[PDB]
Amino acid sequence: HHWGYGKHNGPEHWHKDFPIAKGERQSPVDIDTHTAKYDPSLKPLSVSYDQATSLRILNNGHAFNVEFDDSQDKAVLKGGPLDGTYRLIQFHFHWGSLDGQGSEHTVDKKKYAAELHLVHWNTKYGDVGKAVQQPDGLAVLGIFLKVGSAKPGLQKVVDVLDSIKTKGKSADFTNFDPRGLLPESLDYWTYPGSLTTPPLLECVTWIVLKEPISVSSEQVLKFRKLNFNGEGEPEELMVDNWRPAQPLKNRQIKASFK
Ligand SMILES: NS(=O)(=O)c1ccc(C(=O)NCc2cc(F)ccc2F)cc1
Ligand SMILES: [Hg+2]
Ligand SMILES: [Zn+2]
Repeated sequence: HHWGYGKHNGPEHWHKDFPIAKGERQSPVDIDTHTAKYDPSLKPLSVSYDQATSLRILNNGHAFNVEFDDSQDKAVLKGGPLDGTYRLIQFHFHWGSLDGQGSEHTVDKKKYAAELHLVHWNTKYGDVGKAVQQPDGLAVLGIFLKVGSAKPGLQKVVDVLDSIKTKGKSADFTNFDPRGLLPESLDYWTYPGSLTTPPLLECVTWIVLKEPISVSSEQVLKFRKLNFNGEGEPEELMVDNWRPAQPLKNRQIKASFK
């Protein structure tokens, strides 16, 4: 039926309805530190989030998205391996049922407890809908989450979850500052890929930060109390909403640091 992360409609089944699943530039992939090419020409990243306007938070089955007003250049991504301005539209997480799993990308086969995806679209295309038809339409800033000390900036997201427990719920989520979710350093790995959920369109330039952010056990625990199901249906806990790594094929992972 509609895809999911279940035994019967999971990642291994995705190819039946989305043929692109066995494509050439699918994501996520495993980051092998000893094979990534140090590309000195890669420019530094430019993250401008001071005029960011968060609007809503919703549980769409699969995961929960915090949406941003992208009608103007309020929160943008420039620099690095990118050419042109990219507007932040939404961010979401992928997590597991246990701390030792949850991330989509792995570093040398190592899984993190979760992974934050900050989704941006290429402004030259006009709207996100057009962006997804171009090979360089999207830019997703990936940030790993490891369990340790609590991340203050993540607390606002954690407290509102009780109100979007099931599929289809949403709640006003204004004045959220995404800068509170960035680590100290902006060192990154970059490679050409795709969305990690159906439609699995190969329209993404991936930028994975080297430094992970740390969150408390109680913070990620509250993520795990969300539901895949809508109100009134049997309860199915929202966990392990991650796609396993894919073959790199004819692709090069470039590092911005030595
Ligand atoms: N985990 S990830 O960063 O790769 C990712 C980011 C965004 C989306 C998304 O916006 N879905 C909607 C959507 C995307 C399309 F490409 C076409 C239609 C559509 F509704 C999906 C996956
Ligand atoms: Hg595309
Ligand atoms: Zn994602």
